[PDB]
Amino acid sequence: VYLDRKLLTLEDKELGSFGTVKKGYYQMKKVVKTVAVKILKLKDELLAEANVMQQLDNPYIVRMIGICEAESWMLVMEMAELGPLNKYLQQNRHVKDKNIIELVHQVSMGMKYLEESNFVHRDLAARNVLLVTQHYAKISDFGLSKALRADENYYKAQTHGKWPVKWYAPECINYYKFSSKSDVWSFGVLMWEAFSYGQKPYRGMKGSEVTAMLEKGERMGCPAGCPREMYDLMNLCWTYDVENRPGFAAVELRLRNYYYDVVNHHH
Ligand SMILES: CN(C)Cc1cnn(-c2ccnc3[nH]c(-c4cccc5c4ccn5C)nc23)c1
Repeated sequence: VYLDRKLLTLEDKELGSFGTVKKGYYQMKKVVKTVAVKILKLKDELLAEANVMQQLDNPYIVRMIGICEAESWMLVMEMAELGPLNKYLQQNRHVKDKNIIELVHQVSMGMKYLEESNFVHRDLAARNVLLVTQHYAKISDFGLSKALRADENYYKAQTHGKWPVKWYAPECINYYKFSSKSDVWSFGVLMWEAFSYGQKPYRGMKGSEVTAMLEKGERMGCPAGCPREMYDLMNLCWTYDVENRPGFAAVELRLRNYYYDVVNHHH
């Protein structure tokens, strides 16, 4: 869990800027490992994000190496070299439909594991999905994540914090209730972003205008060239009624079966 500052080498060039993300190298027992380091320079929030990540073990979720207490509080993670999925797709508009399906299916597998483990992510967006390879996605950014109480299937927040409203379900907005079904709503927005090659959702609209549009039963249109079955799935993720909205087990199954058909049809 606690790492030696002497064994960490930080590169001066910053990956992101929320906080700062730096590429680094950490000397392990024999080999050196490439890492991405979250720097604080708020201290209890980093420790709680570390607390969440240490409990998670899945191929589709970013692996935490440990924490470092030196100049600043640092969260050291295994490096996903290709970066955020939204920026990747913005810069690589030639990515095939079968490939986007493959990646959003990998996110659903990671979320199906988070659901089973009774953790709510609460920041599922394309900017928080990292690419290991063009064919391998991992979920990151557990800063807002919560381990659900054993007797409840939702987390209740106290007062509006720093929230990404465009990705949030109506029960999150109106009742401050976060469940794995509210993460399914964000997964629908993330899917829309993915088939829109990293375009921002609800472009040019204020959070309040997004709320009002959703309350009238309106939803973002079908992205250019997005498969119909995938757009039907987003709409099912955007079911207003929490009870009728599918869970991640159901969403993953639809993605699995559809992806196996696309792979078949290809060759
Ligand atoms: C808002 N969150 C996305 C911040 C955050 C949290 N974890 N985390 C990373 C964890 C593991 N592997 C990574 N790899 C890259 C990376 C690689 C290449 C380019 C990149 C990035 C990040 C920005 N850019 C432009 N970031 C990470 C980044």
